[PDB]
Amino acid sequence: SQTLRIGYVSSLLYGLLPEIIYLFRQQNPEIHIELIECGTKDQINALKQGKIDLGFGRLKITDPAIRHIVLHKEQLKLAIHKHHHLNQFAATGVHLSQIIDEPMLLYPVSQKPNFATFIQSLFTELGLVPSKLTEIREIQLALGLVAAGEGVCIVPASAMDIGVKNLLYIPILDDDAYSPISLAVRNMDHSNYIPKILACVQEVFATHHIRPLIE
Amino acid sequence: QTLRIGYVSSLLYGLLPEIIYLFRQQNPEIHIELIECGTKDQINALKQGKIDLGFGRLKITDPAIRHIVLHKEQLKLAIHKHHHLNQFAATGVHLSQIIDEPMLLYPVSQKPNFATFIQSLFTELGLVPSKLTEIREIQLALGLVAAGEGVCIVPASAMDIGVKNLLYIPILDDDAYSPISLAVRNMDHSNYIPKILACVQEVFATHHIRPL
Ligand SMILES: O=C(O)/C=C\C=C/C(=O)O
Ligand SMILES: O=C(O)/C=C\C=C/C(=O)O
Repeated sequence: SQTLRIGYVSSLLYGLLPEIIYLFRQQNPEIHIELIECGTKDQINALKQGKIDLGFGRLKITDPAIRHIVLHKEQLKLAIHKHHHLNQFAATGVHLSQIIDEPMLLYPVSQKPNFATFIQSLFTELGLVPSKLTEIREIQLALGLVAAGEGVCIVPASAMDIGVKNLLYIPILDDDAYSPISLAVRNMDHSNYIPKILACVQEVFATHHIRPLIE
Repeated sequence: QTLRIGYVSSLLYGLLPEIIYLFRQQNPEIHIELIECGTKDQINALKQGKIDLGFGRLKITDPAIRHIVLHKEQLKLAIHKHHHLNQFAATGVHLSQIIDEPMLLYPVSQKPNFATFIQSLFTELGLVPSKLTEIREIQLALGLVAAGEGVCIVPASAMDIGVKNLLYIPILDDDAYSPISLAVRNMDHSNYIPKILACVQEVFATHHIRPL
């Protein structure tokens, strides 16, 4: 009997992660499981300290003690209210240099590096300096607020299915406009539950026909 | 004016944002701040003037606070799509029949909260659940359900929270509803109160009627 403790960023609950856990549970019934919400940075510390054994996240934080496997690179979308003047680019899509002056929401509020600093790093890379930014606690608030008419917000593709009403998700046409889904584990951790969970990720992935091999 | 509004996270998946968006269009001169805040914590925030309106799912009585029930919303049992209760997707189930199901409550917050509300529904019917687990908040509860860790009673609007591979079984008991109430300072007669209720109506009536 092993209690495997898994860290996750919230937006992954709307993708394939729950299936992967479900699959893992059915295949490994003796291994009990706990899920904890925490940012990618906090997972490094959680992992290092042994608070969690696996970390599913959105950022590659390089570190001696941490082995980091990129699972899938997911396109980014700009979330808007359905009446916002960027409607017209629903089909074609937008470059980030076209919305530098738009009131924008970043998320989450957390110890850096965040998904917030990930986006700001994308702006820097693309020579862009956003004039109107606001930080919001977590993703569902951000989207709620976009629906409430408080600006636009860059999110990953799988945020589309979240359930907040009256939104549109404009494609982002930039080359670097992708958010990597990754699994962080302890470099020294040689437990069998690591390759097992990786087997599940691949099994689910293959069923959904998104199957380049990981690693 | 700077109007400050308290809300619970699940409401963001329903009509509330439309209500805010509408109010914001009709009253452009009024600035708005939205703050996450449990229904219990709303009582104290109102008293302090920390917030002006509270949007919650419980009717916590208090001399200082007026509860305006906006909508009584049906509760549903969230289950994994292969869970043995999927037989009852059409017919629905009773709370007396799920007392022994591994159950997830939420959130983890100062009580009374939605967790104590759900617990009181069983207590009210003389039922005592054999396996309960408190979970931080709704998204995780449903994620866990899809992960195969149990069942979770949730309001109807939770159906649209797009956690994959779930079914939402009707709950047949008469008491099995969650009231969505507006909490305000008792004697507060600001004109944003009637205005916000007007916006609630307009959004409600648009959806009670439309779309085709
Ligand atoms: O995906 C989300 O919903 C939130 C945060 C993601 C990464 C981070 O904070 O490092
Ligand atoms: O609605 C939710 O998502 C959670 C809690 C609601 C009310 C409360 O805790 O008082």
